[PDB]
Amino acid sequence: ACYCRAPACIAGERRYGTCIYQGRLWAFCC
Repeated sequence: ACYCRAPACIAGERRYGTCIYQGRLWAFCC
């Protein structure tokens, strides 16, 4: 499952681009 996270994905997850959330650049993590 994928979630938008800060400041980076939690280890074990892989990043698939970024997500602008509340106007902030976060990581899209699955």
